[PDB]
Amino acid sequence: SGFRKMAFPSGKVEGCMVQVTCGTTTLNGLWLDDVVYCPRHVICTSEDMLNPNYEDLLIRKSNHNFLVQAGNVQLRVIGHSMQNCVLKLKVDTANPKTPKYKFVRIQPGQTFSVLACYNGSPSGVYQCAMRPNFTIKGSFLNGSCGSVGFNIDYDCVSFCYMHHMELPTGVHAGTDLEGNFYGPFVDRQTAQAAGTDTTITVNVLAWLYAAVINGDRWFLNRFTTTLNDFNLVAMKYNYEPLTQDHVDILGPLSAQTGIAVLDMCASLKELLQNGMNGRTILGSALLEDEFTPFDVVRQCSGVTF
Amino acid sequence: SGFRKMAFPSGKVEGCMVQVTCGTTTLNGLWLDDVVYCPRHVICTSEDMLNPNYEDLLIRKSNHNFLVQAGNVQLRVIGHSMQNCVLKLKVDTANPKTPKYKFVRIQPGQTFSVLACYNGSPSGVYQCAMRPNFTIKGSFLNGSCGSVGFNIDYDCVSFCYMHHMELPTGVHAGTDLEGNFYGPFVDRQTAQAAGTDTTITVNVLAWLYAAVINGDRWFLNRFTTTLNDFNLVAMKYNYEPLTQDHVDILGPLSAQTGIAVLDMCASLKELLQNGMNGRTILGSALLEDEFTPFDVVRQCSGVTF
Ligand SMILES: CCN(Cc1ccoc1)C(=O)Cn1nnc2ccccc21
Ligand SMILES: CCN(Cc1ccoc1)C(=O)Cn1nnc2ccccc21
Repeated sequence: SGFRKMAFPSGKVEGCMVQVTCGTTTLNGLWLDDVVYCPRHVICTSEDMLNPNYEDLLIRKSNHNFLVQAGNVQLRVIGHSMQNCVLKLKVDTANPKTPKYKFVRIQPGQTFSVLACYNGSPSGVYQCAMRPNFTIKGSFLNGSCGSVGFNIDYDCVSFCYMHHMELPTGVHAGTDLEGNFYGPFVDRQTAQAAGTDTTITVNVLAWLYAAVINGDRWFLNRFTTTLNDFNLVAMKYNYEPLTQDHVDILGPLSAQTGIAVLDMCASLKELLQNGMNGRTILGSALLEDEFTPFDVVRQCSGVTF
Repeated sequence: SGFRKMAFPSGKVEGCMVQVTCGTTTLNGLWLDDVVYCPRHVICTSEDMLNPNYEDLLIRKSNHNFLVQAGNVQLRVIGHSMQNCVLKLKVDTANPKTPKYKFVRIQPGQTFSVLACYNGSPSGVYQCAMRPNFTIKGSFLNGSCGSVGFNIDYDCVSFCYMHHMELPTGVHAGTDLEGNFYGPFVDRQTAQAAGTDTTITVNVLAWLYAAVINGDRWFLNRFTTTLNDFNLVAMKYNYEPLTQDHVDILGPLSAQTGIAVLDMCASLKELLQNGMNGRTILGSALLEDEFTPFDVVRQCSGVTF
């Protein structure tokens, strides 16, 4: 028992991290097969960053301008291409450490692990969620660009995120591995509206189930509710609307605990309306929304990779 | 910017995990050089667990009774020895994936990363602290025994924890890698008092510094205090006493922020006496004590391994 904000083991991804240098700029790249993926703003200078013309900047670059280093060994760049906001550098050696992998574009509310890297070397790993407004609340310093987010399913790494930018608000923005930003964001050093964020309701409910499984019981009440009544409350507290698809994905946790989903919604309603009276749930004094129902089932069933 | 509960990258440790089977019992082992380390209770049966006579149980075992498997490959056991509460199985092959490593016995209040494993396969990684009462608040299911805790300093893994037991209270207990339990605990399936726990004061202060560095400012006040006055408050709220050694290790964070340690103590005093009035600090509505001052400096300075 016990419940922790658990990340995926990072070894499969550590073996794919490289350093990419273009001019004075160094950031991280992802080496899979014979391609290295990195943010295209590696080709910018400080004069460039308010509104870089990436096409013009890249035209001035040749294969030999991209310095790619994996630990101590230098990789030979034999082609380069810009896809959306990422650069793809073809190298003459396939990464011997390439795992089975997929590129996926995740949905808001889904979670993933981030391997924070600097100069191609991993620094740490942590779990987070893609916010409903397509930002992430990460821990990134300058030089972390090109760090990636991922999930693992048995032997397959699904890469879903590459880090590009810290907004002036201190939240983080990035792309899928085809270089498409999540959210409205562009790779320019400008103020950029993220728009209203909300709490991921289905994840809060999953975490309340995790709490019950692990012995925090005190918030269970004598009440039930309806999906309409609950969603009127959700709207008032800037929670995402709950759908039947969400109720369905919570089914396994309902079955394990014997607590119907709408009964758990009624417990959440009371917590929203009354707060926690200085109590805690799973070591938290707020309602946690960074565990999906599938995260709770894995951590509670001990799935390995 | 941003601040996360970050674990060390786990790849170096993943390559050391094996499965150890003795009879019907399977748990995890740690393969370093030509020795596999695992909890000695792998040799118990359910009849045994209220008070196992480990010496008598081990005398009935031979090298060929210990089944050790690294992924798909079987290891050949050529010796066995019990050291305190761990078994050391000498194997005929050195682990080709052995990192540079040390065994360390950590102090209460220090933090480390746990690689939770089942059947020798890693499941997830998370950061935690050794409580002042020598328990840990982990996430462990049956079969996780033998999972290890560790820190990394450049290329060297310092192993500090091996998981043995879940107490009836749902908290966790284990040993250093010489098999000595942290705390008063014994490897028997019994109720065992953990004794009074306390909050790790120097870590809470480090985290308040991390908050200031990252822009949470609201709890800073016009006040200061003394070490005596503060420690009278610490005692009332079951916080560890603060010493000058703690003030000294907080020096770098004081210097970075310009906030004297005793001024930050006065902010913490007011939070303890008044609560947070429904506010949050770094995404938390409680005072977080699982970051050491050295954790905060790394995460804020971007150290890699
Ligand atoms: C310098 C590049 N830009 C802006 C940019 C320019 C073009 O496209 C995006 C970043 O925001 C890089 N970045 N990413 N995470 C960070 C965390 C702390 C400090 C900087 C950080
Ligand atoms: C079965 C062995 N014992 C008791 C024991 C017997 C001898 O020495 C210790 C454990 O508590 C194993 N254990 N460790 N973490 C757990 C988490 C959930 C369930 C069981 C768990």
